[PDB]
Amino acid sequence: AGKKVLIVYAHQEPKSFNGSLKNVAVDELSRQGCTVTVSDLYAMNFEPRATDKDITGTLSNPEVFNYGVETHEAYKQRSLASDITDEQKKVREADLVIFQFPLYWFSVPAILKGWMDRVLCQGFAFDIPGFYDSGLLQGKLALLSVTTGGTAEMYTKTGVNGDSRYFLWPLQHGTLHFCGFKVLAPQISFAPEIASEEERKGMVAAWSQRLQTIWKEEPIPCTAHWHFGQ
Amino acid sequence: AGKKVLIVYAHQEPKSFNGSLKNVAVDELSRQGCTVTVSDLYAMNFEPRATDKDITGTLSNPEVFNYGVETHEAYKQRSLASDITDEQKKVREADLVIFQFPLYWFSVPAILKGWMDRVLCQGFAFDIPGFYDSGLLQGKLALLSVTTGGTAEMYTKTGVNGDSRYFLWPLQHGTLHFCGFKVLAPQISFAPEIASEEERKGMVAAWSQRLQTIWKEEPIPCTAHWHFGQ
Ligand SMILES: Cc1cc2nc3c(=O)[nH]c(=O)nc-3n(C[C@H](O)[C@H](O)[C@H](O)COP(=O)(O)OP(=O)(O)OC[C@H]3O[C@@H](n4cnc5c(N)ncnc54)[C@H](O)[C@@H]3O)c2cc1C
Ligand SMILES: Cc1cc2nc3c(=O)[nH]c(=O)nc-3n(C[C@H](O)[C@H](O)[C@H](O)COP(=O)(O)OP(=O)(O)OC[C@H]3O[C@@H](n4cnc5c(N)ncnc54)[C@H](O)[C@@H]3O)c2cc1C
Ligand SMILES: COc1ccc2[nH]cc(CCNC(C)=O)c2c1
Ligand SMILES: COc1ccc2[nH]cc(CCNC(C)=O)c2c1
Ligand SMILES: [Zn+2]
Ligand SMILES: [Zn+2]
Repeated sequence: AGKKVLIVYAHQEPKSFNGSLKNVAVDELSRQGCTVTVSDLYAMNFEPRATDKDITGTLSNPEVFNYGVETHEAYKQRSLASDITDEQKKVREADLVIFQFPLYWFSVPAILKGWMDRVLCQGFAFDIPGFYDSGLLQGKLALLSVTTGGTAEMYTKTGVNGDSRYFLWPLQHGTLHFCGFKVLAPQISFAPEIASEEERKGMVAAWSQRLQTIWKEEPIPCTAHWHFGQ
Repeated sequence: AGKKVLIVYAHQEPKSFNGSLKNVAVDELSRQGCTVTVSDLYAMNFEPRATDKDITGTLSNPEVFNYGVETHEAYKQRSLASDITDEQKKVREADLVIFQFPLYWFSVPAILKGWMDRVLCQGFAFDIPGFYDSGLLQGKLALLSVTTGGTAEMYTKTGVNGDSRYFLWPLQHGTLHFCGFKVLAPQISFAPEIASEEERKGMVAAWSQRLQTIWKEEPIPCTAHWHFGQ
């Protein structure tokens, strides 16, 4: 309690394992007295494309469109599309942002990549200068709760997919830490489609249990060493 | 006889540096006598979201929607949406697929992430046991031509962003190699926005020149060692 959480959720099916992980997070954080908001991207038909429709005012350079430049100015002028502004309000108010999603091509599903691309604009999430430890979302926590098709064994240094931490780099470091977030350790629920009932129920309960003490956790040192080793 | 190339292009502005790199690739490959096709994703208003609209007719399990299962079965039953099958035909016929895009959050812009999520479905691009070296698109070459906002120095092992090979992992290994592609060395045009006209025309010319001998290149060894090792 005394804390606000935003869950950005990317799964098409409410009855899915991802849906269960999202719901147990809402249930537990709600039980604790926290304020909780969920952005259910597919239900919202969230727009993933970075286009000129994201700026409603006079463009700074109408001859040659540069998304980064135009959205940075639009942010400062308050002429960004309202769907972006609505997400920014949720992020600005949140103390913790949890991303719940199935891994798609070692990354986030495109609808969620679009949320990253359009919501975390210059001026709001970072500035130049004003990134990594000086990012604009400093003071906030972020956590990736991911599900995979591959087993934990396949996601090891000697497994076919390499260690799971490798694919986390662009997301935890390149995006979240870049914007100033401190990153909590990822929650990775491996191969639920293959797992049995005991195992699946076990994974949901492990997440619920972890959430009970989430406010006591320290963030990870989001560095190349943590991700790649040596 | 001859070679066929598909360029999957993701930039909103034809006058952009990315647009110029795409245009010189078309110009040079065409000059060589190659068959060239371009999927200009923003112009096509390409759908990035993975949804149940990607399957036509009736679902294999209309009670609990599973995107991966449904698209695998739709591929086998020739029931995928036409935008997806149109892209699959271009890929099936291509000997080389060049992805041209600006780096967005250490990855591809969401519209291109959506093309990978929706076009590279099970049965078409990979299956059990067709993945990595036995991926279904084996025999085809793939190449990432990326532009960045960050300078080359920032993308060094000890630079703030880490080595560029770190972010290439999910794309080169987790996506392209996984589907069986032999991956040519990436073309990285660092910070064209900061560079001078000469450094610019230079980066373009370097890409045009590389394309002159693209068919003589050998694929990189797509391994954890290549991306992280020393
Ligand atoms: C485009 C695409 C790209 C992909 N790329 C990758 C990749 O790069 N790497 C990778 O490893 N995988 C990849 N995958 C696989 C994907 O990550 C998995 O399919 C996904 O993570 C599984 O999560 P889910 O919620 O969809 O599972 P579900 O299909 O929902 O399976 C979970 C099972 O648990 C049951 N369940 C639900 N809730 C509960 C509950 N409360 N208690 C007990 N059981 C419950 C369900 O009914 C179901 O049978 C990809 C998939 C697609 C479609
Ligand atoms: C959502 C988002 C997220 C991002 N995340 C990242 C990230 O993770 N890491 C990162 O490093 N960067 C990131 N960026 C920055 C992005 O990668 C760069 O802005 C992009 O790569 C620059 O390419 P461009 O084609 O848009 O450049 P342009 O701005 O189009 O640059 C071309 C410039 O060169 C001039 N020019 C002169 N000669 C030529 C010629 N020969 N051909 C063409 N133009 C010429 C043009 O007139 C123009 O001014 C992000 C940007 C956005 C919007
Ligand atoms: C259903 O669609 C997809 C699409 C792209 C994918 N990449 C990887 C996997 C799962 C692979 N796990 C195992 C070992 O079975 C995958 C599934
Ligand atoms: C790493 O993440 C991002 C995200 C959005 C961005 N927009 C622009 C840049 C690059 C700016 N580089 C310099 C040299 O200052 C950028 C980087
Ligand atoms: Zn970091
Ligand atoms: Zn590889």
